[PDB]
Amino acid sequence: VNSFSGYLKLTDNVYIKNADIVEEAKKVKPTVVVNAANVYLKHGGGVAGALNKATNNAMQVESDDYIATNGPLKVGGSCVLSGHNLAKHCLHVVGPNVNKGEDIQLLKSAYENFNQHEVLLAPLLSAGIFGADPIHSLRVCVDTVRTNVYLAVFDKNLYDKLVSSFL
Ligand SMILES: Cc1oc(CNc2ncnc3[nH]c4ccccc4c23)cc1C(=O)O
Repeated sequence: VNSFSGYLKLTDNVYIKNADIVEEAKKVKPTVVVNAANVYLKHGGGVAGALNKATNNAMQVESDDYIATNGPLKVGGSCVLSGHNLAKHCLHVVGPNVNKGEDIQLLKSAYENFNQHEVLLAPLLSAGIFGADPIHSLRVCVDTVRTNVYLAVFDKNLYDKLVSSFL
């Protein structure tokens, strides 16, 4: 039993809710919240900008030190950093950004990072400002992630479409 509430069960291991991931993290304080990161960990907008704003920019400060030491992530890759006031840990995962021309096949590799964590609160990778089709992202999630994932979808309209079209 875990503390996630109000989710619709899609499969054995994937759950979904219309929610603001920032508010959801603040309430649940999950072990892992996933950030929709870019390779530079520049958390300017979308999910990343909202998560970082909720940490009062501490996420960005920590991220800048990470990049200065380690260099950029790979598209499809990830790193574990602090969850600050939102979670124990933040798993920064880089999905392909269609608005940069990145290969959508890398979306499966991005979701594979979730399998290193037993339970996660996460957004749909490559959705929103990353330009992928969220219905496709949900399908890849279900077909790739084997650990327990609680998906927060900010937009109510999109949430209803994702549920209604789910196979
Ligand atoms: C996970 C997510 O993606 C988005 C923005 N992209 C889209 N939004 C609604 N319909 C959409 N059709 C599409 C067809 C092709 C590409 C993108 C969209 C798309 C907002 C959210 C959210 O979490 O609220």
